[PDB]
This record gives sequence, C-alpha cells and structure tokens, in this order.
Amino acid sequence: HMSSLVRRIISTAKAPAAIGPYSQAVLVDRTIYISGQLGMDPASGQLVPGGVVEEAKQALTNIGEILKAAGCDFTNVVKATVLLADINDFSAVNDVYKQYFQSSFPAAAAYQVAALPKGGRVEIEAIAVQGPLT
Amino acid sequence: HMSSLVRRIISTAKAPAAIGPYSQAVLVDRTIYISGQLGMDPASGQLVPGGVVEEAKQALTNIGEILKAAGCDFTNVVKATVLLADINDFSAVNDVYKQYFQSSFPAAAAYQVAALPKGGRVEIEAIAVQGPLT
Amino acid sequence: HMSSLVRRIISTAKAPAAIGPYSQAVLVDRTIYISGQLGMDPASGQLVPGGVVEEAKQALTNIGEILKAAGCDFTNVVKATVLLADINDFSAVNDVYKQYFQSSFPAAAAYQVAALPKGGRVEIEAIAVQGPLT
Amino acid sequence: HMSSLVRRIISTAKAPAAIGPYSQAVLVDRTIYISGQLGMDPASGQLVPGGVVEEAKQALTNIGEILKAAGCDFTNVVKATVLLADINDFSAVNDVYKQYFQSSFPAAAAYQVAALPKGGRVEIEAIAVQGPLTT
Amino acid sequence: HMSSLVRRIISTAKAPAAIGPYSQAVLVDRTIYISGQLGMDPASGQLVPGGVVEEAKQALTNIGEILKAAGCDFTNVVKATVLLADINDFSAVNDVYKQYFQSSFPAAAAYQVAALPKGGRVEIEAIAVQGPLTT
Amino acid sequence: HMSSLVRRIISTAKAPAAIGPYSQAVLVDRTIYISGQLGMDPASGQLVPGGVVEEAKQALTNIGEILKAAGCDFTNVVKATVLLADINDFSAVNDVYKQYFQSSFPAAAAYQVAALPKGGRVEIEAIAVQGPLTT
Repeated sequence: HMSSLVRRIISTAKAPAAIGPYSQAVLVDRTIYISGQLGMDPASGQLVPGGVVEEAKQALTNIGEILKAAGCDFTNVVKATVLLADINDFSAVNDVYKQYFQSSFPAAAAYQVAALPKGGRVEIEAIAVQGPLT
Repeated sequence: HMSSLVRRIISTAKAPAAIGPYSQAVLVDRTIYISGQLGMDPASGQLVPGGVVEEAKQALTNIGEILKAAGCDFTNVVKATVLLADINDFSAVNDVYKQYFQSSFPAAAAYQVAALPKGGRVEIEAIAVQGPLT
Repeated sequence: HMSSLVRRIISTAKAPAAIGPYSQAVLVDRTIYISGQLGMDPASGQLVPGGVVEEAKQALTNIGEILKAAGCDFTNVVKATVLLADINDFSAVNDVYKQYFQSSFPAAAAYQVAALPKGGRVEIEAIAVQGPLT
Repeated sequence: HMSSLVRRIISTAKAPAAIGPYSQAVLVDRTIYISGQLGMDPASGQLVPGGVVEEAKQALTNIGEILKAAGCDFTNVVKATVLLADINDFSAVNDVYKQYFQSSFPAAAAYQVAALPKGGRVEIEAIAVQGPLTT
Repeated sequence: HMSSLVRRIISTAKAPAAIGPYSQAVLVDRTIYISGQLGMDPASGQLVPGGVVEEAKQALTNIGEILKAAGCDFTNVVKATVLLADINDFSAVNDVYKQYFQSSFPAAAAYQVAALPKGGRVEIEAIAVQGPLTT
Repeated sequence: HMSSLVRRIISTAKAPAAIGPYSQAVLVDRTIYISGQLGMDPASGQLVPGGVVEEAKQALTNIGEILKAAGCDFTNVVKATVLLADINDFSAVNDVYKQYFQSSFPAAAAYQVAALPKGGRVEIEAIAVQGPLTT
C-alpha cells in the first residue's frame, strides 16, 4: 500500500572498509548516511602517520570517495559530526574541512570523545542528500 | 500549502521507557528515529548483569522490540551509532550486533564516551526507514 | 531526471554563529538538521555564567531561535542528542528541556563526552521536520 | 533508480461488470482514474429505465461504489467529465450531480457526444485522489 | 497511515461564474484540474461575439486567469483538450492556441463534439502542474 | 518554497510529426500525458488504409513508440480514452485494444464523437505513469 523506496549500499575500494558488520554508506530515498570515517589509508588498513591534521585530510578524502560512489560531492553534505580525541585540535581540523567542503556549510556537531577506533585522533560522520538540490 | 506528514510516537512495554521527556522512537514521514537503548531490562528498570556482552544483547533486543512496534525489523535499519564505555569492547559488541542484524549492514559510527546513563557499558542509537524498501 | 529538493541555510542573529565552516541549521526537503548548540550568549560569544542549568537554558533558547528562523517551534523536533560534560547533570538538564519542549517528546540519545567546545557543560543537537505534521 | 509506486486495479461486484477490456478504476500512487460509468444496473448490466435523470443517478451510484472500494467517497473526486447524448439535458443532469458532489465541487467538463455505448443518455468519468485530503 | 495532501478549490472573479455545480479548477497535491472553459465574458457570462476564433481567445484568457489564481501561467499546462463544434475550425483554433502556449507545448486531444453548453463553438479543458517545474 | 518537479517533452520520430501546436506527450513528475493519436503512418503522416480496425492498430502502435521514448511500455498506461467516429465500432476496436493492453487493463472511457481530425475513424489518448510500478 506504500511506495517502495530505493535503498542502496554504497561501496568503493577507494575508501577503507567499515569496522564491523556495517557499510561505508547507505542511500535510502534521497538521503545518504555515511559511516564515520577515520584517517585510515585504504591501502594499509591503518592510520596515516603524522597526527590529527594528516588524519583529518585522509578522513575527508575517504568521505569524498564515498560521496563520489553515490553520485555526490561535498556540496551534497547537510550534516557532519566531528569526533575528536582532543578538543584542542578542533580549529586545526576545521581548517582542513574548509579545504574539502567546496564552500557548502553543513550543520555540524563537534566534541571530544574518550577514544576512537584504531586510536584515531579524528572521526567524521556525514549525512548527504542526493541532488539535484536548490 | 504543504502536505501534512505523518508523525507517530512509538511505544512498547517490551522495551524500557526513555530516561527523560523523550519517546522510545518517533516515526516521521517514513523515517524512524530510535532513542539510544541501554542494556536495561524492561522489567527491572536496571542494567542486566554480566557486563557488556549481556548489555549489548539486551540493548539490541530493546531496539528490536521498538522496531516491531513500528512495523519494522533490523532489515529497516539504515544507520546505527554504537556508544561504548570502553573502546576495547568494540569487537565483542560487533559480534552480538551480527547476531541481531538479519544480514542488513547499516551505516555506523562507533566510539568510546566518557560515561553513559545508568553506568551502561554500551548504548545503541538507530535510524530506520519504514518499508517497503528495494 | 529527479526532482530538485529545497535546501536552505538557516541563519538568525538571535543565536550564536557556529564554530567553524558550518551553518546554524540546514533545511533539506522538509528535514532540519540543527547544529549542536552550547550555552553561548549570542551577544558575548561566550558561555553564560552559572553552570550547567544556565547553559542548558541558553542552549535551548538558541535552538528555539533557530527553529523559529525555519518556521518551526519545539513541536517540530523529532530527535535530540544531549551531550554532557558530567553524566550526573542529566536529570537537571532534562528538567530544563521539559520547560522548553511544548510537550513534544522527541527521540533522544544522551551521554557524557570527554569535552565540549568552549569548555561547555552541555551541547544539544536536534533534528526537526517542517510542518504541517499530524 | 526511482521509487516503485503502487498501482492497483480497483474492482467491485457492486458496480457493473466490464463491457470491454477496461478496469473499473486504477489507483496509481494516490490518483484514481475511474472509467466512464453508464447508468447500468450492476446485477444485470442493463441500463436503468427512465431516461437521462435515472441513468445519471445510477452512473453516480456506480462511481460511488468504485470510490468505496478504493477507500474513498465523493469528496475525493477532483475532476469529472459529463458526456451527454443531448446537450438539452445539461441542467437536469447537473441537478442530480449536485446531490452526490455536495461540497468541494470537482472541476468538470460537460458536452454532448454523438453516441454512448448501449444507447446511454449519459456517461460520467472521474479522477479522484486517495485521502487524507486537507481542504 | 498516509500524508494528508493539499486539496484547494481555485476560484477567481476574473473568470466566469459557474454555470453548473463545478469549481473553476481544483489543485490537489501539485496537479491542477481546470474545468472546460467556453468563450464567455467573465463579467456578463455571455459568449463573446465573432465565432470560434474570438471564443477560443476568450476561453484561453479565462484559463489564464484561473492559472494565475493558482500561482501559475500557461507554461504550467501539461495537457489540454480542445472540444470543437466544427472540425473544420481545427486549424483556426490551433493558430489562436499557439499564441498562448508558446513553448513546452502541452499534450492535447482535439475533436468535434455534437454540441457544447450555451451553443459555444469551442471549449478547452486543461491540466496543469504547480511550479516550480524544471524543463 | 517547493521542490522543482521534472517536466519533459517526449518526442520520437517513430510516431507521427505534429499536426498542431501539441507535444506527443509530456512527462511531469512521474505522470505522462499522451496526446490523442490517430491511425497515422509515422513516415508519411497519412492515415493507414483499411478503416477503423487498421487505424486502431496504428494509433496504438504510435502510442507504444511514444511510451518507449519515455522508458515505458503499455503496462505503464493507467487511463485511456477511445474516441470513435462510429459507436458501432466499439466491439471491433476493443478487440484490437485488448491485444496491446494485455494485463493491468487501464481505466477507460469510450464514446462516439462527431468528427476527428483528418477524417479518422478512431483517436486514442492515454495517461501513463513512469515505472517502476508495483502491481
């Protein structure tokens, strides 16, 4: 009696696989729920060296590759969550995010957690909506 | 001038009541926002004994009962958040989640928080979409 | 080949500006993703004095002003996340939330984080849906 | 990739059996396309006696039963077409029609055709939208 | 449980008053069903003089005012039906019609009926969709 | 503020060129309004010989090519209108029609008009909905 909505798992070899029985992202109707991305190199399965700035760059690259696999780019992001091992890294992570966001300004929440998977210093979750968007 | 979308509070006696002025879940349009579930026994109002594995089983059972009250099951879950008191319990919680998920693979984020309500070792939030889904 | 959905940035001078390259909220289709709000006075750019109860009041006022800028009020909220510097403040924050929620009962998650931006004791994120709603 | 929309054939034995390769109505998404109804008795398939006024009443009754089978009533109708064998019957058929469409009057077109199946004096087609509808 | 769709009667004094139990148009969700319009002067309710060409212009003007009341213009029309008293007028009415539907031409059907209300020579019905529409 | 719905003109050289200011079909959101088709050969624009049965086959073939251009087939049709030059041809045209609409029969109206363009014996209009449709 109701319409059947499209639900698609998004998969790309250009981002790491999720840790656990999870997908990199799920598109449902037009909304894309992207799993939290760490600064993990898809080729090594481990964090990139060099600390939070390098990890933020890698995490955002990983998000970007998942967005591309769903026909999207950073302009489609509507909400991000920035999870930090150290609140004092917030500015530095925001400076990296400003380099990837294609001038988009999604809503966001940010906070320091007690620990991230793989000893990460940053993890970014995102929600996007498939275009076209006004 | 715009359509009136369906918004329904989901309530079931087979899951604990939310802590505070919150509902167990809200269905709006076709999206179900499920409150974070702890390993609380609906009959005792307290955590089940035995630690994080037992609590994860109870939390997932609680999610399952809320999904059922909304006409859904684990195949409808599109995003989960796994909140942990100890990051080292992530694998063990993922092994329990693999027992309940009906082979679904939602998007996910996971991290260790400083503390959960009721001294919980695990809390799981979920977003589902009411079917049919492709 | 697909409809173009409305995406609008919500901005109001009656709430503080977001910290970083983010918007106060984004409306997309009918869903409003509200950035996490701290107990920051829009006039000072700093936390209000007096502790978590005062900060919770200010954070909720800030959410309320963002909702109003999107044509909504607290009855439109469907999911909240209550982030705390101290889990022991959960009841006190819930008592403030009960004063602002216009009897709405959204789904919710709550937990203690390691740290919030600006040394906040509380941060509240929300998802709302633009009415009319049944 | 696009959502799969609901498409259902509406069928009720309380409206006449088919006289051609046509469904009584088709619901698709929320819109209901109702076949043109004649003033035919549902049990026998024969036109009711009494001319255009009685045929109009029966045709509208038949539409009503099709609407009911789709979980609707006459308030769900948004467009009708009134096909007349004689334009002179315009006022008389309108008087019957107003008794069924008592509020939120549908959009309509009315005109005289050269002939209707079975020698009918009136045929009425309609489009409805499945509720809830907020007026 | 289903969403409650918007259904609104469209009414403007800039188009003729009703000659039957019909709304000028009904907007439902985003689709606008427009009643068949004759070449009737809105103030008097009398057909305009001059035959089919003038009646067509007036009928289209009336449609235009109904569209305007629904926040639309002729570019929102997606389907029309041109009902003629005389098939020979097909080309002449098409020449008038093309002056109003200047782009994104609607789908249409055109044919001769036996008679129209008020002795009209042309009646035009339409379906439109409320914008924004992305062509 | 409202979403911008897709509106596209459907056009195929495998169906006849226009005889008036009309699109072969208009897709809007998911609904396809198909212009009335005559039994016209697409290459020449001339009616096919053989009378109503052959004209019906050709008109339905033309609809089929328009549907194909919109990524649809006859199972996407939800409503048709069969306009006849002679009501006596009702049964014969229905026999042809059933060969194209072999399942999920559309809602329909059928009746005799006074005349069709080009002296046609039959004209068929349709509404379809772009799939996927779940019956």
